[PDB]
Formats: sequence, structure tokens, C-alpha cells
Amino acid sequence: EDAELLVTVRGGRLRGIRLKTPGGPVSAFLGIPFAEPPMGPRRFLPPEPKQPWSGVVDATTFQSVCYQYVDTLYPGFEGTEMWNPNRELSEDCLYLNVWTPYPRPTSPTPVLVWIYGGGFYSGASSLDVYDGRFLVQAERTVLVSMNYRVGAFGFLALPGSREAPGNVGLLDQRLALQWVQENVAAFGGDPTSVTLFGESAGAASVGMHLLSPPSRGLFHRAVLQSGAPNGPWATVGMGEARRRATQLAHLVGCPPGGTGGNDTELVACLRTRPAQVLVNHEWHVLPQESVFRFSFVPVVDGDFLSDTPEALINAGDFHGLQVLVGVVKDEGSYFLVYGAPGFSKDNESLISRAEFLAGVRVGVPQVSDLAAEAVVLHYTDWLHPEDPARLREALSDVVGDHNVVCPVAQLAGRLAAQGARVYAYVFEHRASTLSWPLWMGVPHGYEIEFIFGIPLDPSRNYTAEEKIFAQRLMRYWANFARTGDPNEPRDPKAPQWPPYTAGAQQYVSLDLRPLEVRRGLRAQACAFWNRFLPKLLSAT
Amino acid sequence: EDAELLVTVRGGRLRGIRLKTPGGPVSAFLGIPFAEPPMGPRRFLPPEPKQPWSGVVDATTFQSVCYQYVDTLYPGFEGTEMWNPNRELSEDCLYLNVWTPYPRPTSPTPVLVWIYGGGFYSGASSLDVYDGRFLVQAERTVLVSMNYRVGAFGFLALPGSREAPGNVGLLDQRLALQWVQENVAAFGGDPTSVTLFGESAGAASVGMHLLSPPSRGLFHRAVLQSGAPNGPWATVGMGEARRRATQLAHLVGCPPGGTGGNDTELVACLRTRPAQVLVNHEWHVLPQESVFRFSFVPVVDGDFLSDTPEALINAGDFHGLQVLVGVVKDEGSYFLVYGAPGFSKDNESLISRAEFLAGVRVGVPQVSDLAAEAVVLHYTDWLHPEDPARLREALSDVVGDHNVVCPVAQLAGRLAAQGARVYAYVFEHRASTLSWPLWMGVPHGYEIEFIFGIPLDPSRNYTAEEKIFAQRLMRYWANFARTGDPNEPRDPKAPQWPPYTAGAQQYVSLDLRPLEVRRGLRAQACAFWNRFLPKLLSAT
Ligand SMILES: O/N=C/c1cc[n+](C[n+]2ccc(/C=N/O)cc2)cc1
Ligand SMILES: O/N=C/c1cc[n+](C[n+]2ccc(/C=N/O)cc2)cc1
Repeated sequence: EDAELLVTVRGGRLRGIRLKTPGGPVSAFLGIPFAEPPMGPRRFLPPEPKQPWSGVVDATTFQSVCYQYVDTLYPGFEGTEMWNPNRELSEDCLYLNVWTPYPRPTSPTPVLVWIYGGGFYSGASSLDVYDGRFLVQAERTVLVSMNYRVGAFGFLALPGSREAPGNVGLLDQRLALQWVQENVAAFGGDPTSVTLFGESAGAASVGMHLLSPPSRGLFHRAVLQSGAPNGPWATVGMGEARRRATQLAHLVGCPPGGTGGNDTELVACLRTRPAQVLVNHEWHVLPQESVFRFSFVPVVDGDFLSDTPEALINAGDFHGLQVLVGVVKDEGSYFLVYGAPGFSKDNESLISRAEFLAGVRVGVPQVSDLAAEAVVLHYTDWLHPEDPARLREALSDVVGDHNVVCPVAQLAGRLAAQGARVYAYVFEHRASTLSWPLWMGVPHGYEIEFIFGIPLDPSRNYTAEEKIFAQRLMRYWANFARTGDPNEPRDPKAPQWPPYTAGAQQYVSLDLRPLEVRRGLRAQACAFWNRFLPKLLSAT
Repeated sequence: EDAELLVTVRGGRLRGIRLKTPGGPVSAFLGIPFAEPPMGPRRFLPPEPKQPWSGVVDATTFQSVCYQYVDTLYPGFEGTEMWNPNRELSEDCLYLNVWTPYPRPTSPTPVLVWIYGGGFYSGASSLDVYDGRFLVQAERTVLVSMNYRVGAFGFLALPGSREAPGNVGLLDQRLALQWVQENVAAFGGDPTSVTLFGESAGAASVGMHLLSPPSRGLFHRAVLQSGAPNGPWATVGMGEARRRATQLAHLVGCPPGGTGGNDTELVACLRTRPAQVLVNHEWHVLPQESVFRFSFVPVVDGDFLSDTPEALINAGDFHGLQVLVGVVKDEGSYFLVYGAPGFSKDNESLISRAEFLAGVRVGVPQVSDLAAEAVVLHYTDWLHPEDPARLREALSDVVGDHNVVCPVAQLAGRLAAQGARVYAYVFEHRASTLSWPLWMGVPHGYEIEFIFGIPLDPSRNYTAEEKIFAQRLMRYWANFARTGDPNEPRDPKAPQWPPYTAGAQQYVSLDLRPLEVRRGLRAQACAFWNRFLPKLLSAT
């Protein structure tokens, strides 16, 4: 009862709240501080553990959202606003959340840890679609989600210097993982059965923790949904990270009046600026020329990542690891309305031939003029080279394959061939309540509703089939968190989910129909990006 | 007492509210409906007069703001968000407001009518800087301000057709002027002493009412602040208006695939779309390539404007008309931040020369390469052709002269030479509470707060000299409204404000110093725009 809404951790006491689901109650502890607020002289610095507190911290509501750009492409639109901050912005934002079943588990229960997406420039654990009350009630697992610094506050990097080392947003997530190790037992969770799962930039973070030794010891399984650390958008070099950080300082007036520009006086000048000022100039340090290119992302400093993600994946030993990777059916359609010519969510987006040739440039940026042509060859149907509907879905594939599906398949194949046990999926159900246009199909990020059991919310108009479907998906994710295998341990009735190996390359389709095994995560198209295109780009 | 907060007009009864100033109370009637709500089948149509109502309409708060794009360039910034809507958005927005002194004037009192600016795409009568409580208390005049439809809802035009005739936003203002003729007497106002005053697009609107015979009979004086109808941004051709309206229909899916659209089926399709959907695609109608160019502006159809504003100003007879025109000192700096390269309000905007040549293309669009060169070579100081600070002020003058100062001076000269009595000013005081950077000087729109006596608000950190300066400014505007002459009727000791003539070209400087007469509203620069540039543009 209300006695179970009181919990003591290594820092102090907490009072949680009881959440209601149609199948029973859940105990939530929203707003637990896990780090000292990274404000003032602590801006751009690695997080420090929260010092113990006196009294009872209130943990009945979500805390502040980290300072971030707010999307204004379609004001008043549910499809874009559902990802916007739903609490007020503040640099004081390093807080995590723990859901636990009622009654509290008496035996150590596996823990799922969620990491949010949003290009490393946005995101919050308080979004309605990340509500863990349905996943915890239905599968009796422990769910943990943290906030990490995004944008410049999380990933502005002057490499080498100690005032702005970079990747502090990744260190925020790591500290929250150390917090789970030291404190999840008090909530009934098993610190030896921790399964990370993220989406988009969250999946890239999950993968970047696999490739970082200090973070690897803090978890045991990984789930990467529509994202991977080896993506062309998920990392940046040291020289470019220095250029962008210096450019942002110039846009806000640093250094002032022509004084010195060494990294000490530059960061000190950046620390005196209001947080909103830095955010208001985030998308200027890029040419734009940018969908799918974000200003401040993890850098290859040599610290958090001793080498590039692709190098660490190719040389990695992954025995004893279980991974669940997957993508949605139409990864790239969500990103076309952000600058691809001829595209608009309010019409059919029937683009011309010339608009397709220009859209390849914003979808695949920083590419040579001849390499952009090989993309047009590979994705043009030459029996219908002018059909606008086919060109629309072609550019969607160009952007989806280059940025998500093929970086994921490249990672999934290397893991299975080097000791890891890998399961792959492709989410193919379009929600009956989706506000995006029909031509986008299953857009990026719209499998999250069903993983978190949001259809079970009685205040939402989901179908009865989507409720059974969401419950089936939650069992898949929970079974993987418990046993490292999405298949039910004692049920041969349901169709089986075979592992993904580098040879057969088997995956299953996730929709209202029973499971169906297929071969190849866009095997033909991804050979163009993973195998041929580097050979062509290196010939200069 | 409270009996004066009750007034009957030709439509019904109203209950006003009493506003407080540090020098006495004011009776305000905010939210008076003057037209039937232009919703449903009445979208894009000329306004119909409000039907009489039963009971007492509440007139104690501002009504809704007309649907308009919300500026998001600098979120959380006072300088931009002070012009953003401060009431809920609705197509039901045709309401006006009346301020009147306490006690109510017993004899007919002159009436000032305010028309807000905002490039015909934004603006509202409810903004705090348009609060008429200080002008009415200090000068005992009657102040009226209306809302008019902006953007596509006010100025989308398929010329010729009757489903979308265009200029309905100008007809909104005219209906409010006919309302003042029929009802301002009930508030103590003189319908024979009505003085229009607007700013930016409001000043452009005031000028278009001078050039429209039906609107000319509803007022007797005019004040044009930082705007004129003959500006390169205030009008559009019939062919471009049709191209712009058709483009907006395509962006929202009109007409549906498999259907052709005449002017009827196209507007019928546009009338079924939510208002926010039309707003979300307003800026895609033009290339952008756009500061200083707005999608939906008054069209030259032959109806409201029998010819272009330039033609009607030249052939116009203006005897018996008093006009007060003026500009601010730095008309162009506010708009550079909206697209000129190298410009940022948070640094010094010390642009290179390459950025200067590029900025001329954005500030002066739609001109040939030879024409752009003549602008660069005319505005370059050749002893310092690379000084960034001089290039910044140069580009500020380039867009300030081309869009505001020279259209005003061109208009002011033609009026004084064809019968009108004209007074000119240049506002040269930068408010002590201004949130824009110092290098913007006196930006566009920041004389309004002194005309409306906002410094008198005791909850604002204005200086004592600005309070005296604000009171002195309101007297000029009130004296012009009463007598058609800003000079004090019987105060010969104060410096005099001589009329503006086409030859002497005299104006006064408005700042904390007493009046100083000067000659030439940028006479050398405006000769380049008004006299030579048309001749050079006759060369393809
Ligand atoms: O006129 N300015 C338009 C404009 C629009 C959007 N942004 C920010 N932005 C860019 C890309 C993406 C990609 N998301 O997948 C998200 C957000 C800046 C400026
Ligand atoms: O995410 N969208 C950003 C964005 C959308 C549309 N514009 C066009 N625009 C031009 C001029 C002005 C004001 N001029 O004074 C206001 C707006 C710019 C940026």
C-alpha cells in the first residue's frame, strides 16, 4: 500500500506515487536526482554523483527537461509535438525514474533501462509515450529511464581540453547506470539482469556503451531500435567538433572584442551565456544542407571511444552478449518533411525527377557528385523513372537505408559473427491513430507506443487488435530482458523467432499477423552502402 | 461611475472595464464585435456587418487574435515575442476596442484609430505596446483599434473570382471605420475628426485607404509610421497573387488527386482545411530568398485599388488633407537578423565584404546582377571598403532605404506638392530598456511604445527623461489629431515643427533633445532608389 511508496536509497529517502493501469497498480518514483545539477561552472563538464540529502525527496512527478531546441515545423500537430518537452526547461535536469510492480517484487527482478532518442539535440524521459506503467504491470519487470544532457550542453567538445571534454551526455547515462547498479535492488530489481534499450539516438547510445569498457560492465543485454553507433549522424571527428564549438561561441559573442581564443577563455565565455541563447544558435554551426545532420553529437576523442565505432565493432569480442536489433518499415519518411524539396505532410508529396535528384543531396550530405549519381542509379526504377509515387518511396529508402537500416544491419551482422547472439525484427504495423499522412507508412519512432503498451490506456482510441498486439510485443521485450531470448521459454505454440546470423540473416516481421521469418535486412541495398560506396569514396 | 462602463451602440449594449493610469482612470471597451465571424463558407470573403445582439455583450477583455504565423526565431526573447499573439488564435477575430477618458467627454472629442503592422501576416490589437490607456488619459482623445484578417485569411486572392476576391483584410479595416462613423459618438468621440495612424503594414494600410475613394470618406487625417503603400513589399500583381494562392492550395492537397481546380473548386477545397494547416505553409509560397517579402499582401485588382499605389499617388489630389509621416533612425537592422548572412543578435554582426554582397541580394531581392552592383557601389565607402562595422551599417541602410525610408519620402514629397499638408519626423531615441543589441540602434517598430505612453506604466524601468519624452510625443500626435498640426496651438516658446515641402524637405528629430529641424529624408540615397534604379531596371 502507501508503505510501499516509501524507499531509501544510498542518497536518502524517496516518496513515490501509485499509477493506475486497467490491470492493476504500479509504484513509480519519478524525479530521483542522480547527479549534482550541471550548472554554472559545471556546464559542459562530466557529471558528479548527487550528494546525499536530508529529508524525503518528493518523487511523484517528472522533473525538468534538459535545455533543448523545440520543434516548430508543424505547430499544433500531434505527430511532432509528442516529442517536444512536456516539462519546463532547465540545466538542472539530471533525474531518473523507476517503475516497479505492485506488490513490490520480493525476488530480484530483471531491469529494463530506457534511453531516449532525438539526435542528441532533444528528448526527455517524461514524454507520454515513454510511460512505463503498462510494461511494468503486464510483465512485472523494473523499468528505469534517465535524463541526459543534449545539444551543446551534452556534446559540445573542445577536444584535449578539460573545460569542454565532450560526450558528457554519454557520461550522464553512464552515471545513471552506475546508480542502477548501486540502488535498483531497493526497488526489487536485479542488478545482474540489466537490459538497456533505446531508440534512434538512444540506440546509438546503447551501442556506444557496448563499445566503451567502463560502461560495458554496467549492463548485460542491449536492444537497439532504429539506430546504431556506426551511423553517419551519430559521431563527429575532433577537428569538426572544434570547428562547431568555436562557431557557436562566435555566434553568441565569444571571444568578446578580440581577446584570446584558447579553450579556457572560450569555455569561460560560453558559461556566462544564458542557456536559451546557446540553443537559439544550435542549427547555425551547420551549413544546412542538413536533414539528418546534427550539430553536437558524440565525438571520437579517444577517451569514451578509443577509436571510431566502426573500428571497435570490427575488432570486438561479443561472446556472452545478447542483442535485439530492428527497424521500422519506413525509416526515412519522417525526415523528408524537414527540408527535402517537394515534400509536405499535408499533400501527397508526389515529387518530380529533379526534386528526387536534389533530395538525395540533403538525405546523403557531404558526398561527392559522382557518388550521389550511383545512389540515383541504385534507387531508380528504369521502367518507371518518372513515377512520382515511386520516386517518393525511393528517396525515403535512400534516407532510411543510408542513415538507419544499413548501419544497423552492418552492426547486427558483425555482432553475430563475433560471438554475440542477435535477434532482428522489422516493425510493420501502422497505428490506427497515427496523425502523419498515409504515404509515410510506418514512420521512424512509432514502434515505441507498442513497446510501452500505450494502447492499453483506456483514454486512447486504439483497436482491440492493437491491444493484443501491444501485449505480445511487451512479452517479446520482457522475455529478452529476462532470458536473453524473445521466445517464450515453455511455449512451442507461438511461431518461433530464429536468431540473426551473418550468413542466413534471418529476422521477423512485427505486425498484427503472427510472426513470419524473412531473409536480409535490405541485403541488396545495404551492400551498396556498406561495401561499394566506401570503395568509390576512397578513389579520389 | 459604473454607469459610464455601460454603453449602447447600434447593435446592442456593452459593459466596459475601467483601466488605471498613474494620472487617472480610463473607460475601455475591449472586444466589440464589428463583423460576423468570417468562418466556414465566409472564409476569404469580404466581411459582413455584425448582426444586432440581445443582452449585454461583455467588453472587458481583448478578443481572439486572427490566425497568423508565430515568430520562433529567438524563443523566449522579449524583442521578438512582444509582437507575438497574446490571446488565443481564432478565425472569429473581427473585434475592435475603444478607449475613452473618465469622465466621458461631453462634447465631441477627436478620435485616433490605430492599425497594427506586421507585414500583413501577423499582428493584433491586444499587444501590450498598443495599450491606449496612457494616450487617452493624458490627451483626452478617443482611441480605437481593430483586428483585421492577416495572411492567407486576409489577403489570399484569386483575382477576378468572387470566392476569393482579395484585400478582405483591408475591407475588415474599412468596416471598422464605418463602425467608428456610426458608433464612436456614443463614446464621446467626434466622427468628423477621425485620424488614422498605423505602423509598418499599418502605415501601408493607412496609405491604401487614402488611395481608395470608399475609404477616404471615413477619416480626415493620416499618420504613417515606418511604412507606405508604395513600398516594394506592400502590394502584389494579379498574376503573382494567383500563382501564390494556387501554390498554397497545392501544399495543403488542393485540388485532390484526380481533380481539376477552377477558382471555385480550389477555394472550396481551401475552405475545408483547418486554419493552422494553411498557416503552416504560408512561407513556402515564395522562394526564400526572403526577408522583406511576404506571401499574402494587398493585391492590385482594380477594385480596392483602381491602379498601383505609385500611379494613384502621382495622379492624386490631396487638398484639405493633413499627413504626419516619419521613420526610425535604423529601419533596416531589425530585419537583418532574419536572414542576412553573418548576422546574429547575440554578437556584433561584424560582417565580411562577401557577406555584404550576399546580403544585398536578400535585402533587395528580385533585381538583376547589374542592379545589385549599383547598390553595392553606391553604399560602399571606398576609403574603408572592408571595414566590417561600416558594411553592417551599410546593409542596414540598403534594406532600410529600399523598403521604408525612400517609399515614405517618395510618398511624402508627392503629397505636399499636390495639396496635402505634410509633417515629417525621424525617431532617434533608443529606449533604455531595449532588449535588442546596441548595433541595431533604433530598430523598426520601437517608436510605438513612446507614442502610446508605455513609459508611464509604473511597473516598467523607464527613466524620468523618457517619461517626459513620452508625454511630449503624445501631445504631438494628439495635437495633430485635433488641429491637423503637431505644434502647440499657443506655445511659441517651444521649438517649432515646420511642414515638409517637396523643395525644402524639412523634418524634425524626435529624441530627448528639443526639436531640431533638418532637411532631406536621406535625400541622396533615396534619389538612387526613386529616380535612377527604375531607369537602370529598364535594361533587362
Ligand atoms: O528557416 N528555418 C528552418 C528550420 C527548420 C528546422 N530547423 C531545425 N531542425 C533541422 C533538421 C531536423 C531534422 N530532424 O530529423 C530537425 C530540426 C532549423 C531551421
Ligand atoms: O522553422 N521555420 C523557420 C522559419 C520559417 C519561416 N521563415 C520566413 N520568415 C521570413 C521573414 C520573417 C520576418 N521578416 O521581417 C519571418 C519569417 C523563417 C524561418
